[PDB]
Amino acid sequence: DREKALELAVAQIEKSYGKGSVMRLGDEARQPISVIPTGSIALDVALGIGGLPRGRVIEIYGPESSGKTTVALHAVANAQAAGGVAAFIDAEHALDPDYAKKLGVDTDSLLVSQPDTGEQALEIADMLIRSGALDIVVIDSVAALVPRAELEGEHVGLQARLMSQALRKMTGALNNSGTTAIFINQLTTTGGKALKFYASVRMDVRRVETLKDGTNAVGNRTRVKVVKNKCSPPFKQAEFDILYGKGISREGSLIDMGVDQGLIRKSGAWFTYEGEQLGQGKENARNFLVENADVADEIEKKIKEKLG
Repeated sequence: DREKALELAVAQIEKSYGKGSVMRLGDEARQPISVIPTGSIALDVALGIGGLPRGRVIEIYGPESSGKTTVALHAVANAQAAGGVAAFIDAEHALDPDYAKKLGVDTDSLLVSQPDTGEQALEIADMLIRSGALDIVVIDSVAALVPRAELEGEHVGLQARLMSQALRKMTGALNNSGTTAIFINQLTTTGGKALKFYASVRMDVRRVETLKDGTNAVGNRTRVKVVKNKCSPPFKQAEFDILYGKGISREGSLIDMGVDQGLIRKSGAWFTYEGEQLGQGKENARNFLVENADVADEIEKKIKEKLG
């Protein structure tokens, strides 16, 4: 009786409001056709559907130099890598393309708009989404989008009304086109509370601690926290390594989820995969896996097989 009334109830909530309106936190996720891998299996896993969804607004947010921008450029890198077309609306004026190319972005064929207002930024994105040619669009950033009025001189609050209007319209078209939009935001105090509710995924990117290679300390350890997720149970979280100049370590992530899933064995500062030995201490095993793509792809597919 109690279950049937609950499963019935829950089923009607989905009928009238859609997919992830209600979920238990332990539930398995659905499994979409295609998603955009994040660049880290950990964050792919934490997201529950093995990557960022499509036809969705996505908010990545954190403080100055947290990594978010990198996380976003890997979404672009992967979207393109599968022959997708990308776009980048830029209000910050801080994109380093040399760094982008190192993560794997195809800057040469990356669409860039550097608009002159918030009105323009969004209307261009809106116009570009309806072409149905783009897979992903990034908008750096929500803070920098300053409304026409404010730029001309002519009471505040007009930015939040802008973000709200724009999203309502844009939210429709995204689900039709199968495009993904990423808004990068900083820390309606930073723009609009609207993004918070239109977003189907919201990631909280922070910097946990600085990595060090003994002397000459490279990279930072990042921690995304998936505070909202309509495509899968939320409040999951992932840590990974962003290395200066290289970005997210795909290999370093495979090791961590490796040992975690019991596929890899830490004997004693010694990393073992399935009889053979990978290296001595993470930075070796990582630098081994990067030299050997064959063993890297295998580990990835096995962890995925083992989950989704």
